[PDB]
Amino acid sequence: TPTTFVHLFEWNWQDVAQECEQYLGPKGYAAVQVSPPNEHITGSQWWTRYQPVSYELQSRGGNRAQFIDMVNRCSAAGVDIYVDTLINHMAAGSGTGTAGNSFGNKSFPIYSPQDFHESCTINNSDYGNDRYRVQNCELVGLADLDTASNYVQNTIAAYINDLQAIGVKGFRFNASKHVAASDIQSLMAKVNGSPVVFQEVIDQGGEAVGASEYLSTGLVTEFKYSTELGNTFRNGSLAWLSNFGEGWGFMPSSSAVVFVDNHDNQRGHGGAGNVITFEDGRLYDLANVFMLAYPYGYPKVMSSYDFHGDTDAGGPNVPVHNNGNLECFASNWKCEHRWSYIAGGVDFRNNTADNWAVTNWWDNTNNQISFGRGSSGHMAINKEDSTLTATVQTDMASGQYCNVLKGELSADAKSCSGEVITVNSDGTINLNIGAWDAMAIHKNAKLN
Ligand SMILES: C[C@H]1O[C@H](O[C@H]2[C@H](O)[C@@H](O)[C@@H](O[C@H]3[C@H](O)[C@@H](O)[C@H](O)O[C@@H]3CO)O[C@@H]2CO)[C@H](O)[C@@H](O)[C@@H]1N[C@H]1C=C(CO)[C@@H](O)[C@H](O)[C@H]1O
Ligand SMILES: [Ca+2]
Ligand SMILES: [Cl-]
Repeated sequence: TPTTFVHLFEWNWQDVAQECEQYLGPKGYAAVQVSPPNEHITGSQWWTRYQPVSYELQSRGGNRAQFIDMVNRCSAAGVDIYVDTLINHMAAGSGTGTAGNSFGNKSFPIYSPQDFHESCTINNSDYGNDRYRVQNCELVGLADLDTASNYVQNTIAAYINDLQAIGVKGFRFNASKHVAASDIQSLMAKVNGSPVVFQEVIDQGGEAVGASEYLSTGLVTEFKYSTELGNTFRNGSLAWLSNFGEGWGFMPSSSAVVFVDNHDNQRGHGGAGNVITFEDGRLYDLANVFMLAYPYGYPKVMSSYDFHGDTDAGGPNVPVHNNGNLECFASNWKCEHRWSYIAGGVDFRNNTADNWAVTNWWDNTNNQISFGRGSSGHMAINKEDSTLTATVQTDMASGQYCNVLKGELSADAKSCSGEVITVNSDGTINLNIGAWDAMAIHKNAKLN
């Protein structure tokens, strides 16, 4: 069962199409979030994608034909496409777009100055006490669309419906806290069918606008998850995670989209240094293992590029699939979705989807934890400086299983490529996990 999606940040359409066929489909990823495919301002910075000029599908990722090719190929491989949709604003200032269209003074190919709110600036203090300014003023000078206007709603809905017609299955509504939830309710009434929609709402608490206001229009990004997980893995105790989720004050599990990090917070935009990213190596593997094994929310794995400290920089000048070479793991594309522990965690989640409970939780009161998903699977993380050798109880059938974080079961089910884990006749496992390592086993990776 598909349970996890991935964000292939700044990947062009040809690269995404091949990745769906060679990796994502076979490994079981449910979908892919792509960078904004609509016309945007020229420039090499990654953020140019968030300044639209029109809704024509001509962007840094490729042209319309290439985009369509990608949706078809991915769809054939069993992988959905989620489009990052800009519903709050248009580009700032004046210039030219990726399809040749020029714009200026709040005048675009599809919008006139009267289709925007009167200009004003959102100040940092407005988030805590002025809901009106947060939703009607400009975010960093971006022209603010009059989202209450029937013309504007019809225009955005037509783009969304056009994308569904092509075959797109879902949408990420970017900068949603800056649009009144009621404006989104009206917009959705114009959208055909019921696609998967997740709204980017950054709410850490104490804001004039809350994430709970968006629960009725689709899923919502739970940013507290990313910050609390990072804070616990770096400065707290893993034993504290025994009741992670609604117990910590997060939104309902069935409404939340979660992640260890995202494209914004891994570079400072809306997230502090406690956020864990690819730069943290093994800490990142372990954080992902917990997230994928834990039954809270709909997770999305991050897929980045080494930005070399430059937070405005765009991606590598070389494709991922470069003439038979995979430009992964080095100083170009990081390809975290291909990392053994992460891919292994996705497999665990997919195979324990018939039991969403946390059973037999165990911890050493600090950084050693273990828990199961009933008879469907069991896992353990060791973040202490010495070997975890405790005997833990599971609800699994006795036998030998592959630690899917380090390998996989052969086609004939007679061998594993990584270490074997034994479940004794009484259901117990005598653990043997080194410092900063983990293990996960499930009922569909049992040796014959
Ligand atoms: C016009 C504006 O362009 C750039 O701003 C970027 C952000 O740096 C980038 O993070 C991204 O913003 C997203 C944000 O991270 C996310 O939380 C939110 O939900 O969605 C945002 C995208 O919609 O994209 C924007 C837009 O490209 C520059 O970094 C900014 O400096 C720049 N502001 C300029 C321009 C003007 C007016 O001409 C001044 O008012 C402004 O002070 C100046 O700095
Ligand atoms: Ca707005
Ligand atoms: Cl997000």
